[PDB]
Amino acid sequence: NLYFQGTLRAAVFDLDGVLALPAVFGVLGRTEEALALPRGLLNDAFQKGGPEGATTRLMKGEITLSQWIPLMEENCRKNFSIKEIFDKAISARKINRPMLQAALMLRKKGFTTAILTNTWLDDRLMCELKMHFDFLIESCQVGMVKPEPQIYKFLLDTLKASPSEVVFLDDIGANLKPARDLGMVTILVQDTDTALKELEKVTGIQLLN
Ligand SMILES: O=C(O)c1cccc(-c2nc(-c3ccc(Cl)c(Cl)c3)c(-c3ccccc3)o2)c1
Ligand SMILES: [Mg+2]
Repeated sequence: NLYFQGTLRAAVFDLDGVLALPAVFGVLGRTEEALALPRGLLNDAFQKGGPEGATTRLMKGEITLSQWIPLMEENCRKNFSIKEIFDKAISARKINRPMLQAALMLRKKGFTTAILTNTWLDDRLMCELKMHFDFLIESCQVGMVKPEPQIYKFLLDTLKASPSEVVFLDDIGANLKPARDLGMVTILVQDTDTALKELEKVTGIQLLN
């Protein structure tokens, strides 16, 4: 193909909500329910400030987990423990086995695979995943966060791939928008079985049955 490579050759997976469960937003919704807080209250506090908010600064590696905790508690006030809510949920994270198996099968079939995720520095599971993927890109290690355009350029430069050769799976639609704009294939992971059927369709690799 002189001009354009439309056959997929790389598969990029988000971590929380895709390769590992649960994602934080569900965590917070179920916490609102359990504590009888107004719905969306914790998820609003979590995202307060947008690109300048405490959570983006944590994902970018600008601040550490210990610095973030009292900022999140302040956002909540703007008697539960943020430290406990997050430590309990993070301790209970589990690999999404059907998703991991699909990633391994794509790699066996010659795909370059990568993890691209927003994550945090804990100043107080990844080793396993690392050996089974070609690349691991963590927001707080590179100093960039999804959905900033930059980190998608970094991903493509790391893969040495054009956007049309890449399929990207994420639980968050905002994170797929820049990839879809660049011409990547995108899959929104709301339910793992539907996402795998869609991944089978676009790659032509059997992943189900
Ligand atoms: O989907 C995204 O792009 C996204 C964006 C911003 C934050 C996060 C985010 N996820 C987590 C997270 C992942 C798994 C678990 Cl089980 C939990 Cl409890 C949290 C934390 C996070 C934020 C502050 C402290 C620790 C983690 O931050 C994820
Ligand atoms: Mg996610």
